[PDB]
Amino acid sequence: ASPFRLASAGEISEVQGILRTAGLLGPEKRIAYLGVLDPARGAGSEAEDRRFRVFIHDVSGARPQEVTVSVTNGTVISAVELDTAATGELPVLEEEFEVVEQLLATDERWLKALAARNLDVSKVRVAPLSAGVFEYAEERGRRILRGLAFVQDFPEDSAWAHPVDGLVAYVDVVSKEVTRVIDTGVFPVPAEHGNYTDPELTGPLRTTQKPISITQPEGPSFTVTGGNHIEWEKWSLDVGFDVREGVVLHNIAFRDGDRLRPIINRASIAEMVVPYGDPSPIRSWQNYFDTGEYLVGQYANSLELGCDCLGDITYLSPVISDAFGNPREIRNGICMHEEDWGILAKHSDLWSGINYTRRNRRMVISFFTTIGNYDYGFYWYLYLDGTIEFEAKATGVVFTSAFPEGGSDNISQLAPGLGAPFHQHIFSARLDMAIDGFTNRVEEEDVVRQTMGPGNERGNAFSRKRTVLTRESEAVREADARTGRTWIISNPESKNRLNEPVGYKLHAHNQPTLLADPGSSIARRAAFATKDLWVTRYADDERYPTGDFVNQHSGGAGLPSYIAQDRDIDGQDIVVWHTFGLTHFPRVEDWPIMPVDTVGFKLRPEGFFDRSPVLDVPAN
Amino acid sequence: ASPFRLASAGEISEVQGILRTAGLLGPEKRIAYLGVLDPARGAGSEAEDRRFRVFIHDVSGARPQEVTVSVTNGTVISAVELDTAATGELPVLEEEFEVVEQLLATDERWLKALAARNLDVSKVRVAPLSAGVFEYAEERGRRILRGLAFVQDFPEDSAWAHPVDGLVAYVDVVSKEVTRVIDTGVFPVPAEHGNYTDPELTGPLRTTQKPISITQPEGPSFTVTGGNHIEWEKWSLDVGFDVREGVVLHNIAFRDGDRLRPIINRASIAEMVVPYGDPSPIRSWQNYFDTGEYLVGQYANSLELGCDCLGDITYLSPVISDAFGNPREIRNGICMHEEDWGILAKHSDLWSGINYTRRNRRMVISFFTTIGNYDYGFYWYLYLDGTIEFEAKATGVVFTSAFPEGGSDNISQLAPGLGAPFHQHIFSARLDMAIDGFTNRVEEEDVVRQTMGPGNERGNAFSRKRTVLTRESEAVREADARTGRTWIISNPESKNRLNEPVGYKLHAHNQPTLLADPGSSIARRAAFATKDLWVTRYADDERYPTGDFVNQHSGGAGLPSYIAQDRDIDGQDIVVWHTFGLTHFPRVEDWPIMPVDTVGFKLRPEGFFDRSPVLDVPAN
Ligand SMILES: [Cu+2]
Ligand SMILES: [Cu+2]
Repeated sequence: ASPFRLASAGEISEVQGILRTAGLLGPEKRIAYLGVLDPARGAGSEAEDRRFRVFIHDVSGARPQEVTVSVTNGTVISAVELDTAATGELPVLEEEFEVVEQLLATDERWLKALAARNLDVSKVRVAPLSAGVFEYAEERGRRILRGLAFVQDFPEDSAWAHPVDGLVAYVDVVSKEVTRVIDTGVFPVPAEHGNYTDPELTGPLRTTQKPISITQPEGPSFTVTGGNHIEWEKWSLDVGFDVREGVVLHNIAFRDGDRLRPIINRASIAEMVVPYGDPSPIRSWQNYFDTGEYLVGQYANSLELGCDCLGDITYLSPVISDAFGNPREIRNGICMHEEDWGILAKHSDLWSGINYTRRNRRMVISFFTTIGNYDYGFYWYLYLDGTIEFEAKATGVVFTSAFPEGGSDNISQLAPGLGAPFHQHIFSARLDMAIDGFTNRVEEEDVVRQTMGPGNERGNAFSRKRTVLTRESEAVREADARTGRTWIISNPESKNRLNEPVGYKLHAHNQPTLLADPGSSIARRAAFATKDLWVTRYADDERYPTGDFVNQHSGGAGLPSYIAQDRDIDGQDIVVWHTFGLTHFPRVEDWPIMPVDTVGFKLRPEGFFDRSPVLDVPAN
Repeated sequence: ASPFRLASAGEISEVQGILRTAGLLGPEKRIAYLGVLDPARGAGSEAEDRRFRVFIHDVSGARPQEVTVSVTNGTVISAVELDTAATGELPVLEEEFEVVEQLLATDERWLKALAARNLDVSKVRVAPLSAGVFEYAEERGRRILRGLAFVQDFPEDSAWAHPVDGLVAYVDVVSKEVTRVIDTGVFPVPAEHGNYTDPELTGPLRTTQKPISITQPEGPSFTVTGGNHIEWEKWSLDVGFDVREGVVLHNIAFRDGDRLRPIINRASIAEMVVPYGDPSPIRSWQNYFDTGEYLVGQYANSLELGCDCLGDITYLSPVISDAFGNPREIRNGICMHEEDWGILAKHSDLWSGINYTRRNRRMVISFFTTIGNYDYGFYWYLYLDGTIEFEAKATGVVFTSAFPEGGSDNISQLAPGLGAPFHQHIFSARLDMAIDGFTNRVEEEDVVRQTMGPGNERGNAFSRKRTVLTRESEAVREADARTGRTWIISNPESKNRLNEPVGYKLHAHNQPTLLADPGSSIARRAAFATKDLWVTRYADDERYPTGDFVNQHSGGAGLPSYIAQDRDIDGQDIVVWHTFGLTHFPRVEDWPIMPVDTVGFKLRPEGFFDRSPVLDVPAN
């Protein structure tokens, strides 16, 4: 009867019934977000209260509502009218994707622009892109999408190969009006196709790959109980799923002898931003918060055995709500399997004659999502030795433009006339820490160079230093690869047998953070992305680094607002927010469909155990 | 009849015969190094000349010799007497390992030191450590090893758990004399054992791991011809083995349509340094060049199926020479296999309805070596998409000391009284580039931030810049993770279909480089380790970043000497030397045997192909 179980179809159907009976879900209403709430701190209240948070959009133009319901008692707990001109718009609705294209196909400004290019309107696909906040005063308080156009020569053609440059339009999707059509000039529409299943492009398929067969003759080493509770090789955790964040990990704990030791209370990718670095007015507004604006969980793929997931695979099929409150299953949306991971430890000793070798393994929990041209894999790994790792795998088709004549400093050429603007993919991991319990602190650890001198006569010594972050106002930290900078999360009140506080070390990849000018709109709205590491004091309502309503919010919400409270974080219930990402200068090899690139982070124990935790691993 | 084939037993036996007949391999002589020479530039000389380089040590104290022989003609090509006080000593001989311990067991200064500690001399193991170059004038021109002591309570005990601190001795191994015994004071010998196969330490072994079965029902997708030539998924290369460097990769090329395109002429780990950061006089001299001083190839493990290498494995068994010129096979010393590597590319398109997924694969070529307490895995990976990656896996037992009372800034405590000095493991990859041929150049590529202003009104733009390295004097480069700095090796004379030079991008991990003071002995001898990237003009005799004779060389040889020639490298036959390593602050979890930690680098194509090279990969 776990309070962390996945939402079921019945629960979502009950939410729909509660909302209807209360007068909050009539025919003009649409569910823009629905998700279970985590239990409050202190689950000592016997019998859970399963509560759901709902964002309700109104297609007639009335103010949207934030609603909290209790499925256990069948009641609405609170319902607030939202002022979107102040606190932001609701997430983009799937049913609004196609509205941008159909409104434009009857606008005389759009039709004139296509006529000048000799384009047939029935072939022109329009991408529904989030709008952000810029200089247009008339957009404040309106639900706006912007559209960029692509030509599809036939229904199975890859539109991405034929961008229509110099053209962009703004659309009010509630009142169904085209507010602006901007035409800066005619660019040739790149003519080459990018159809990666066309034999004339692929050539004959290779016949040289022989099968790799991965099987587990006795089944997998993990167990799944209660729908979503996993036990594997001393690890214990609950796999949750949220329509906004996707896969969420709860209650990550490690069985050290007879005691179950907490490590991480909740782990998630709480935000995602893709800023574009092309100064053209056609695209200079382009930034997508795939998590906060589009909800990456609702676009999760059904993963196919032997193709997306290879081996002995256990699936979860999470349930989300559609825009009317009906339950919708994402079949095979989450893959879980263990896999071989090479040598764990090895030594051949000259003096004792003992030869020792052990294999490593990792548990894999993953899902894939597709938002327009992009596809992202999210991978959580648990290792035998206590290491936790996250990996994002980026692929799909690159977003394209024309490639200007005479060149560009902000676009690379993929094909004759075909460009791909420079951009970043930046992630925010939110790690609600519980190292051996909830009294935690973070230290920044730097390598220390020492000078040749007395007490260091041969000039060989080096050391390290640790700086405790004591208040939120000093807990906004930058990477420093040169000094080997890492961060340790420790529990000052739980000691290992050497009398040191137990800890975990965060190892970052030290990739560049947000490159946009600090005075830009995106730097205000994506402030979390300007620094590598933030630490806050836990609070129930501080869930996203960008705030609750990212769509068309003017900036400053989320982490900078939280940090300003300057709360005590030295030995407290704390949350670590780690920013990491990829800076993408597209290459020719990324076209017409791009090979996976990856980024991530990991946490390794740092005096958490009293000795290696994998001494009891057998030889096999 | 490849000139790059592995040396055979017959060839080594013929070298021994040639050397004997010439009067160069009498009973007082020992082969300290023997290896095949690569062909000269321009193999248009029909019928190869298989030539071998040999370092001949003389145990009676005569000057050592460097000898080059031609096995094809049965002749000595050149023989030079070496002046070791000028150009360095020969590599450590395996038969000199045990000499340090036996000389000390009859030295009255050593015996007195053990008596004060109540240690039984028959239980005291002495590690034969390379000496380096410091203040001791009497060592110039002498072959010296230094010894640190460990107690072995019984023949199967792990001596590493019982370091004898405060004691060190220097030994002349040719004249068999103890030159110095230094006793700075008594430390308790840590008492806890570190026996990781002892049930009282491991507890009962886990019964929860079920088997993972990896098989290839039709065999592997690669072919091996001529002993060591590999073809796999458009890749082509020769796997070489050198007693000093270990696994060497030759002639890495990629089949792009009908043409075979060179990428890398020769790839190797050309040096390895492990500097210790403990200022105690007992250990402040401690630096090991495992490659240059000990020769990591001669310590390669025989790798066991299902334990070290899992799957459908093809083995190579390289042949090296022992100290008398007899051939010695390292059975199953090299593992090669392919393995599954997750998603290669994936896209689900909203407009075309096409769902596309492809798997990735990598070819693995690896060996493991053991030098005293350390064990290192060297892993080369070839990927379907043109990526080449190297990974070093570090494990074994950490080098120990006493942990001082009152603490230390340069040692961490692993166990009551047991310390592990801080240290680094730093590698030098030597990449003789041949991107589409031999006319290559290197550019340093940095991310460029742009200011909000005219032509960037929304402050979103960012760019990149590339700086060509034109002469060796400007080709000593530092990492800069903050600006995303990478290096591109291109061929200015070979263009892709977009009229840009073809290239490969080097992605570093940006870990710290050598931390020792720049005035130290180790900074002079390991100068390559002070910078991340060096580029030289190819020359036949510039093989190692530290020079040919690293043992007891005073400093400056190798890369700093090469660089000083200030040769033209803009569109020339060039060599890239990349420094990368791990900075190791040992943790409790590293004891009593440490879980693998890793470091490496990779190279990805950068406009080398005209589109993605994996369009022809099938679905499976
Ligand atoms: Cu990208
Ligand atoms: Cu180490």
